[PDB]
Amino acid sequence: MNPNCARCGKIVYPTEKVNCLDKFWHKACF
Ligand SMILES: [Zn+2]
Repeated sequence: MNPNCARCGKIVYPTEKVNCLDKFWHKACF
């Protein structure tokens, strides 16, 4: 039940918890 990127679709590992509004993305997916 891992957080998938709100843009690409892949799991956002705890390494790459991008801070948008309220959820998780990756670096280039911000
Ligand atoms: Zn992504």
